[PDB]
Amino acid sequence: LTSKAAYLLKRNSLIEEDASRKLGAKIVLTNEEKVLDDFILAEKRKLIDDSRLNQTEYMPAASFYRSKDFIDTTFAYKIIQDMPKGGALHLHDTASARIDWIVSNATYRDHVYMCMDQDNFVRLTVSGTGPPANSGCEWKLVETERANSGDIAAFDHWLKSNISLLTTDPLVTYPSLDKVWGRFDKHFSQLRGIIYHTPIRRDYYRQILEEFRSDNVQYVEVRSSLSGFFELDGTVHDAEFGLNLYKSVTEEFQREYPDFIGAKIILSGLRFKSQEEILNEVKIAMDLHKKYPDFFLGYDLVGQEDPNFSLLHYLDALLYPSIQNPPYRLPYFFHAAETNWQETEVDYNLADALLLNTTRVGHGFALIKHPRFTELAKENGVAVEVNPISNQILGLVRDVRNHALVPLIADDYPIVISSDDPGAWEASPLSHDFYVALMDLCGRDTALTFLKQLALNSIRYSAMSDTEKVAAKAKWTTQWDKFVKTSVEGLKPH
Amino acid sequence: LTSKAAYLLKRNSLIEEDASRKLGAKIVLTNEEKVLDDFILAEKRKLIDDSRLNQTEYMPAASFYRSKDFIDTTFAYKIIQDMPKGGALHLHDTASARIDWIVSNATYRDHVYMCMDQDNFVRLTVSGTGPPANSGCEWKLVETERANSGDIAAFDHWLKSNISLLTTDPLVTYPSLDKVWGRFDKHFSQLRGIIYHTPIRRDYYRQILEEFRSDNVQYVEVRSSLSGFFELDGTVHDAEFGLNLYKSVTEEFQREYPDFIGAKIILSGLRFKSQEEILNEVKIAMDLHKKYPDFFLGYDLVGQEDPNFSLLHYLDALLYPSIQNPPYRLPYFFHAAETNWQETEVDYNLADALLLNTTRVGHGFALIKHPRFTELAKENGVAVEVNPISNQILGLVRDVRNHALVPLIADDYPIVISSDDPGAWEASPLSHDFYVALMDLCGRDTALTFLKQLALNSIRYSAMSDTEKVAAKAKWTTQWDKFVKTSVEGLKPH
Ligand SMILES: *[C@@H]1O[C@H](CO)[C@@H](O[C@@H]2O[C@H](CO)[C@@H](O[C@@H]3O[C@H](CO[C@H]4O[C@H](CO)[C@@H](O)[C@H](O)[C@@H]4O)[C@@H](O)[C@H](O)[C@@H]3O)[C@H](O)[C@H]2NC(C)=O)[C@H](O)[C@H]1NC(C)=O
Ligand SMILES: *[C@@H]1O[C@H](CO)[C@@H](O[C@@H]2O[C@H](CO)[C@@H](O[C@@H]3O[C@H](CO[C@H]4O[C@H](CO)[C@@H](O)[C@H](O)[C@@H]4O)[C@@H](O)[C@H](O)[C@@H]3O)[C@H](O)[C@H]2NC(C)=O)[C@H](O)[C@H]1NC(C)=O
Ligand SMILES: O=P(O)(O)OC[C@H]1O[C@@H](n2cnc3c2N=CNC[C@H]3O)C[C@@H]1O
Ligand SMILES: O=P(O)(O)OC[C@H]1O[C@@H](n2cnc3c2N=CNC[C@H]3O)C[C@@H]1O
Ligand SMILES: *[C@@H]1O[C@H](CO)[C@@H](O)[C@H](O)[C@H]1NC(C)=O
Ligand SMILES: *[C@@H]1O[C@H](CO)[C@@H](O)[C@H](O)[C@H]1NC(C)=O
Ligand SMILES: *[C@@H]1O[C@H](CO)[C@@H](O)[C@H](O)[C@H]1NC(C)=O
Ligand SMILES: *[C@@H]1O[C@H](CO)[C@@H](O)[C@H](O)[C@H]1NC(C)=O
Ligand SMILES: *[C@@H]1O[C@H](CO)[C@@H](O)[C@H](O)[C@H]1NC(C)=O
Ligand SMILES: *[C@@H]1O[C@H](CO)[C@@H](O)[C@H](O)[C@H]1NC(C)=O
Ligand SMILES: [Zn+2]
Ligand SMILES: [Zn+2]
Repeated sequence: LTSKAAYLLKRNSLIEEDASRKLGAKIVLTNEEKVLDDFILAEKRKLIDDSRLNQTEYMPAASFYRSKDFIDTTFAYKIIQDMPKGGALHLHDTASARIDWIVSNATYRDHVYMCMDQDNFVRLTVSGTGPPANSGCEWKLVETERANSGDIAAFDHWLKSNISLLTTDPLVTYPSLDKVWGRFDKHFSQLRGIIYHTPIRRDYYRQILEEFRSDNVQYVEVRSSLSGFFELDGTVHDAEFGLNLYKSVTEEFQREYPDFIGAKIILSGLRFKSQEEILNEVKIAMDLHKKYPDFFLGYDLVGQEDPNFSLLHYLDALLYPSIQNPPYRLPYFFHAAETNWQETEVDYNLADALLLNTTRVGHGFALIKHPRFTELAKENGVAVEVNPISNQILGLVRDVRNHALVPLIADDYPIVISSDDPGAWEASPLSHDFYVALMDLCGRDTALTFLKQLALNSIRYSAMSDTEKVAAKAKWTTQWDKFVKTSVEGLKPH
Repeated sequence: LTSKAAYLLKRNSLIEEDASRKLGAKIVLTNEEKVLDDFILAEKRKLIDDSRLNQTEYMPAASFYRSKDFIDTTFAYKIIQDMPKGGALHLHDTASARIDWIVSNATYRDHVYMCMDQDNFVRLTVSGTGPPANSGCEWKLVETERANSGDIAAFDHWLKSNISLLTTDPLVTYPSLDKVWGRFDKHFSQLRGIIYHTPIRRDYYRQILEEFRSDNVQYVEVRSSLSGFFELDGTVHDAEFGLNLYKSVTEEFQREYPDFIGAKIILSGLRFKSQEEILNEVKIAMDLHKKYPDFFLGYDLVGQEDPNFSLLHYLDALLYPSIQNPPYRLPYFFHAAETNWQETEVDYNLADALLLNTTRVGHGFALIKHPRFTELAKENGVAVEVNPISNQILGLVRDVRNHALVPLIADDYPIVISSDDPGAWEASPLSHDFYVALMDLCGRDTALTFLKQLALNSIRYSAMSDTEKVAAKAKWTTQWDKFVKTSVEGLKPH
């Protein structure tokens, strides 16, 4: 043995020790799985080596506006499309389906009005008793404008363009945190008036289920405000009504597609409402969790985190369930530390989130900056929902390889991958975020064990009961074996 | 007590446990030091809270081209200028002094020629025996063109402008890794011909000591190729000549300024040379370390890391000292993992860097992505040299708050702060990098304990002997006490 050879053995041991601690390093692959892993690794290495050695841009790490088409022209992305990714655990209902369906289906119904608002954005609303009661905008019947356009396709494309966040590059058109959050909030107010109409809302939820199933996702946990669904006559429904609407649509979908696992609902409130309102919503969530223990999961506070209220500001509301006699455990799913800041109100939300026994943490972008918080969350088994494309578009990081959670992936932290609002910025339900995770959030030697671990984590860290987890894993295993067999036989020689 | 009061006690305990683990958390401040700490924290909190709550840009995290003037108009920057920061441990000699001195002093000497190359960049060289022998460029004598300008200040300002990296915003003008590294290499090649002329090189090194002393830095460790210094007659000197030139200038400076601590030299070679040449340089470094054991520190490899050779490619050279009989310990100061890549050749340099017993690691941007490497290096006491402004300008991260080493700082990792090439992009010797470290690399509750720990680390992790470290800390303690007492008397009422 040479002194050089002893050095090489020590280097091999050290590199093996470091690489054995990443997410999915304990996954064992079959020979067919290894066929798929080599297929994926080959294209990933081609891209990395071309970018590094030829000193050219690494497209998977660029802005989603610029890389989306490139991603759609790769073989690995088709592989990821076909892969059963398990469950999407972090979704917002009003942005989880295509704008395309809102344009081609919803704005063709009667009593749908459009207008151009003070900021030169299109607003859509439904009014059954004549034009909308807000005359500050000049409301037109959508059918009349579509007819007078002379080109229905051009009209529909302009409508989709005036609603989407991906019509231009957000990193160029809205190049600050404030500007992109302005565009994002404007999107939600553009669709508020039409997407809360009960028939449209029900059909939209069905569209969510269909699109996620067709993208080979079998389970979704959705955040929803759940109340305010309205009728043509002005009747406005409560949170229990929305919950049951979703529940029956879900049960119908399940009977129609036995391969599907299901869907569950988390109630969401807004980070800028009064404490009285948030306490009301917490009591409502208590009643909903009591009465629908198997469909309703818990409560969350959403909206932009930097300029709005902290969790500590709502402590009296969030502590209300626990001060009962006997105490009530209302599960929480807090968004926390979606921020670049350090030792401020926003990232110290993490402290509150762990002390309130949160089931999962959304984003957790500043978690890596808090060693004790990271240890405590790992000890408690608190998984982090990661939405890479979301974090890029909403101004947390430019290069996805700079994502704050990459080190935590490399040290086997419990995480899941999701798309926050895929419909708002035209991403596939889960395939685009999985491709970005594969290309940016792990290294040159990691392809399939990582993705398979993500799929497994989305079941293990779901809010399902243990019986439900066992059944869900069985359904997902059936699909995964089907996918492996089909992809290998389409790729390997006979 | 109350469920709310018990919650608040547990929250306080958890938050202070998290915060007690950061760099400098064990620093005890005197009352005067606390005056300065409150002064700095007040401005820092004003900026952070203004940016967060008024939803405006956080200037300290913007591109250095845009924030430098803003920094120069802050009170905290004056405090940081006056603070004795200890030692600058990571510098490159040809970019450690102002371009202004090259323009106003070096290009006023005889036999200095200028030309415009094919990419419209000015090249400066010295030729004593007639115009330069390269006919690919059309060389003009600098004195005549300066005379024909008619506005000497305008000519000299254009000359500095054609050389600096901060004349335009690098993040805009060279918006990729390849583009900015092309500009950086071009900068060094612009000055190659004039800065290796022996009289100019000696005076330039003297200027380095003067500028770093005036920025209240008492100790510098400089990386240098040390060879190739030439005379007007064509004579080219070896590495020992450069070493002794530097040594005599340093000793003269020390005699003239007893408050100064001193300077030491690390030999640097380029990451794209043959294994044979790098082995020669290792032999030269071995001889220099044997013969000048207190002025010469060791060896390093420099140049852009992504497209050039790995440390493993040079293993035979780098292992040569240890296979001697008896084995020779040649200290190493490797640049390592200055990269966004993961599980590639570039970041696995860290493994080799650690197995070669490196004293410190330059940049180490990918270290956090390797949990075992981070543990091993922390155990071995291997400090990481952090150069925030350099890492922003050379394309590793855009928002300084996303810098990969912020978490390691938050967990008390041994690190030092330096400026890589402060002269190339018009930064102060060390104050600007300290300001950025204060404003971006630590949280809202950290000002002075962090800076004081950085200063102490630059002595603890210097390559000085133990006796030298004791003397250096005494000298620095004198300066620090003077600085504190003077600043407090200038800020507090009588
Ligand atoms: C988050 O989760 C926490 C951990 O589950 C929750 O704290 C738990 O809250 C329950 C219900 O309020 C408490 O259970 C009660 O405990 C006491 C007896 O406990 C101790 O009593 C003495 C004092 O040390 C000691 O002699 C005993 O051996 C016990 O150690 C009784 O009053 C009740 O019968 C009841 O069982 C738990 O004590 C408490 N656990 C912890 C670890 O604090 C917390 O409420 C959750 N927070 C939120 C916001 O949901
Ligand atoms: C980086 O630093 C490392 C630690 O300082 C260096 O490794 C050291 O290398 C030296 C020189 O080759 C070794 O010293 C020799 O050691 C052996 C005896 O060592 C062991 O022998 C048996 C084997 O297990 C065991 O029973 C003994 O107890 C000893 O532990 C003898 O041949 C000589 O007397 C001589 O002292 C060190 O042992 C070795 N240290 C370690 C921890 O491995 C390394 O070479 C440096 N690398 C570079 C590139 O500079
Ligand atoms: O109309 P709704 O109340 O059903 O939803 C609309 C509201 O959702 C919020 N939201 C949706 N995706 C997210 C949200 N907030 C915080 N972090 C990022 C992301 O996770 C904001 C919007 O105003
Ligand atoms: O040898 P010279 O002094 O004539 O040229 C100086 C040479 O140093 C290298 N360098 C200078 N600053 C750095 C360098 N390398 C890599 N990381 C970033 C930074 O730390 C490249 C240059 O060509
Ligand atoms: C770099 O580009 C050339 C084409 O000019 C190609 O042959 C080569 O494979 C590329 N390098 C890598 C590592 O892909
Ligand atoms: C929209 O979809 C529903 C089913 O959800 C369908 O019945 C209806 O015909 C569609 N509407 C339009 C206008 O295409
Ligand atoms: C929306 O449409 C108006 C009118 O056509 C146009 O001027 C404007 O730029 C569009 N806005 C967006 C955000 O696409
Ligand atoms: C926001 O700006 C106003 C000036 O319009 C200033 O008075 C206020 O203090 C700022 N907010 C913060 C938190 O500094
Ligand atoms: C250098 O000067 C020329 C004109 O004198 C100008 O066109 C060129 O852009 C300048 N280059 C830089 C890098 O400043
Ligand atoms: C340049 O500076 C050196 C000392 O650093 C000094 O001796 C010399 O006179 C200066 N040269 C010019 C041309 O000003
Ligand atoms: Zn979300
Ligand atoms: Zn350097």
